[PDB]
Amino acid sequence: THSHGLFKKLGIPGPTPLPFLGNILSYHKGFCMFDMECHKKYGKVWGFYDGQQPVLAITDPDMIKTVLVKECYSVFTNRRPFGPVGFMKSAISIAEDEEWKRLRSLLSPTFTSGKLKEMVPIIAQYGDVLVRNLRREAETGKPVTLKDVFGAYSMDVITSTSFGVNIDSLNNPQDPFVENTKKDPFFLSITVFPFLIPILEVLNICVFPREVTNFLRKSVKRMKESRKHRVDFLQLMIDSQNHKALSDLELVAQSIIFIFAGYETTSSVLSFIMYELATHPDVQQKLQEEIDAVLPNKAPPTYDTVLQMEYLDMVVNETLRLFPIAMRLERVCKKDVEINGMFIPKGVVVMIPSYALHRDPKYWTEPEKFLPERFSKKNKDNIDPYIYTPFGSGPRNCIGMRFALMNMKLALIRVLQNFSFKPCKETQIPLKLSLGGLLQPEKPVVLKVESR
Amino acid sequence: THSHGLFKKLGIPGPTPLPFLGNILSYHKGFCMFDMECHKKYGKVWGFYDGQQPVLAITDPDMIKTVLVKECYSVFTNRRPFGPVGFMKSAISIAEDEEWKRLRSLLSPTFTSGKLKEMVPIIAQYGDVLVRNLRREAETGKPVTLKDVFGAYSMDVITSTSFGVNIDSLNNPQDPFVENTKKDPFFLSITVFPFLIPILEVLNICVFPREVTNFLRKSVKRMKESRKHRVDFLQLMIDSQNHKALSDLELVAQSIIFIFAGYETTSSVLSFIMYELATHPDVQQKLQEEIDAVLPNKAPPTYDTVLQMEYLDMVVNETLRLFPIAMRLERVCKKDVEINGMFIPKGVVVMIPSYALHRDPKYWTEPEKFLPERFSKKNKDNIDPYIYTPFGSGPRNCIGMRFALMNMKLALIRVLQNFSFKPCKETQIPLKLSLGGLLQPEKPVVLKVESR
Ligand code: HEM
Ligand code: HEM
Repeated sequence: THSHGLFKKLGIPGPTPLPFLGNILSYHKGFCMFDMECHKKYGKVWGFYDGQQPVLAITDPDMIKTVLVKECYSVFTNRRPFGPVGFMKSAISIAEDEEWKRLRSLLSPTFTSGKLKEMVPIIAQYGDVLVRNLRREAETGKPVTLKDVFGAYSMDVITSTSFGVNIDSLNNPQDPFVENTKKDPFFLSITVFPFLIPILEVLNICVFPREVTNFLRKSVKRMKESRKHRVDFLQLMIDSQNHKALSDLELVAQSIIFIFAGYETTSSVLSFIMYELATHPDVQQKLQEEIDAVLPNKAPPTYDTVLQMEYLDMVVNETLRLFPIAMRLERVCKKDVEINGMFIPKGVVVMIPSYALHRDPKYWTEPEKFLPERFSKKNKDNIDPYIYTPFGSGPRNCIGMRFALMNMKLALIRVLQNFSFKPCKETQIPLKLSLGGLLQPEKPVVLKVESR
Repeated sequence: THSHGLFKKLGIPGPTPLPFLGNILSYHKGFCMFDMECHKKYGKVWGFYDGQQPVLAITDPDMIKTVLVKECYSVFTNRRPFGPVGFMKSAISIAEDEEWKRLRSLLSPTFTSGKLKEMVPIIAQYGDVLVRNLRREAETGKPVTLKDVFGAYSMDVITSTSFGVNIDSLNNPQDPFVENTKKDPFFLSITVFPFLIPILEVLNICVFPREVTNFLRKSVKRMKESRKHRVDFLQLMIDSQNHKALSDLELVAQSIIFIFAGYETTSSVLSFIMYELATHPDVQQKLQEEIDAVLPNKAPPTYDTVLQMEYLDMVVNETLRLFPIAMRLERVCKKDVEINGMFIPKGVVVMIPSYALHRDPKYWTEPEKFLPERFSKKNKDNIDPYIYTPFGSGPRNCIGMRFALMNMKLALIRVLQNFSFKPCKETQIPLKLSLGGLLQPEKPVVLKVESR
């Protein structure tokens, strides 16, 4: 109990921490359940301890605005340091202070709307590939695992948009990439034993499978040498090094982040969306009518076409409210500060419980209900942008927010143009969330697929 | 050999490091001998590795000026982090960045000439006490250990000027203070195992004898409560908390630093000075003549009197050239920079080899000779202030430089007013330096003392 007396010294409520462990035993219900219990019990501000690390949760939109936007460069610049990282410390989502600001500025032009519209014809090709794989498992006439067909699509999209490697992941069990790209009782121990991280670093024990990273460092340098080109993420970073220019090892670190970003997140949300569309056939029918109205006759989706669909944007936003895959937003307090009326000491991790704020009765009518009409152009104005934060906010929000929304909507249009999705006897209704550290279904979502 | 390829990648020469160990095996001759060998062999700039930590040594006065003075606040602000520190991280000599700048500004008024002249009558009382203890061991008629009588004087001076505790350390074997204040195969292991420092911190293993610190935290709070006052270091810090105000635990951290500063450093240099005066009776006679001229008839020394003696200042400066007790000046490179023509990467410890620069034939005639006339008002102008740095330089130099010079000279005047010092059969001539990490004699200095 070295630092376990900080929150009661500041008059901040919270759960009573145990020695060494802190409040990590309260994670037996999960990250999200623990935050909703504390928010319902302690109010707008409370504190807890991840081992010996003090964490302060805030729910006031003005205070959230000050942390994420106002005092981002001055006070709340970085996220919590995590376990044996290794060379991936040069990744943008992990880098800190000026090292991050240099990487953020070197990668911001990559995600502009100009580069994004140039990627529409690429990620539309795999939308047709996704329809092909779905047409097979539909005539199979038995429940289909969504995270597999969506995971393949998300893997095909991210490898083509970042390396130009066009594969059929579901039908090619092992093109090298597919396998290497296809690749807790340890993070909990790291949280209770944070002093062991320097030991794992000097032992080169990288959490990343060290038996994979080298495969990309040579694959990238092969593509560097071998390079009618081109519109992939690698090229936009190759043309950038032509602040201070990037490094070749820094180049590989950002490539790995975009994959874990463009894979698990895209496929998970797409699975949550299709679960809600299957469990609400009225919403699925209305969405298919808007798709057929904007794209008559199964016309191919375009950049300007995707942005025109309002109900599609309403369906995506509502699923992200129920399932914000990040769960929490976190910032480290770099110095003794005093924001919006309260004093924040140095070293405290300021956390925004995004999952709990998205299901708070103070801001949402029937929080557990899936109601896309919350985000209609009539009701969207009564939604605080610092309560609904699926992509974060401020200078360090999701840099691939526009790419994620465009990639998911392009798949949703091509999928719903040809198929309807019904629950199966195997479908878990209602959907239970994973008890662990990730925001994923307890049971993988399986649904019945029928051709239109 | 993780980072052992940095200096050859930058084209910087230096000794070839061994895996894990680096160049620490070359310390078998000592810090100072290793620096003089590298300076004679590699030139003005070289690099080595303390384990895995890269260290770059510089000898150019313009480059030294840029590190210590010009880019102090921007680039070179802190010193190397060292081993399990504990609560003493709040000490000024250990604090970093704004935490140090707040402590440096809160302790700068303590060492002004106004506070220093107010301490002359206090540390002159123990000058008479030092004459008394010397008069006994002189009539003993046998060699006298200088570091004991000087250590007692230095201990009596620092406890009275920082807590008002007036004791006779040599004749009181244990007033609590004396003992508690009287209080490597481990620093070497920490250098090779720097990842174990977080382990020693969570185990509360403080290198400082944890069985002593608590004695001061309650002694200070006793003096806080019990307090015709007063001119001690504690009061100047008590009146300061009446930036952001100091803390009571921060108060104890600075108190421990001033003791280790005002004890071992004052007594060691005083012993080096009396060794040179004994081995050079001509210098000792000329110094006694200047003392008797400025202070006729064994008159008591005053503040204005000490500053008038030029040859005394020449004797002190020349001994500090031969024996700069700090040995090295060190600064951590906070960011990628490019000083005076060369690029310095982030994380590199920039080191100024003070001992090697003080004995360099490029700037000193007969470097091994003790010649006080180097600092006469005629020859003092040809001495580069960034080659002769016994107290460092810049915004983070020795904050107690004026106190150290005044305290040592006050003892030298009262000692030389009554006694002359001759070598004994036990006196080590010439004096060998300690083979370890400290700058102290190999054998404790013993001399024959005779009353005038
Ligand atoms: C449904 C999909 C996604 C969601 C909901 C999402 C959400 C988020 C959130 C909440 C953050 C943290 C924001 C903050 O802390 O304020 C974040 C960070 C980030 N995201 Fe995403 N993301 C998604 C997909 C992607 C994709 C596809 C990419 C890249 C291709 C990406 C790249 C990043 C990066 C690089 C960061 C860190 C930015 C930085 O540290 O400067 N994300 N994302
Ligand atoms: C012969 C006696 C002394 C010598 C030769 C000496 C020398 C030095 C040197 C070389 C430094 C490092 C400067 C740098 O890195 O640029 C230093 C730092 C320091 N010294 Fe001394 N010193 C002596 C006595 C004292 C005394 C008596 C005190 C206090 C009563 C003291 C307090 C300090 C402090 C606090 C620092 C660190 C300053 C900071 O980090 O801001 N020293 N000293």
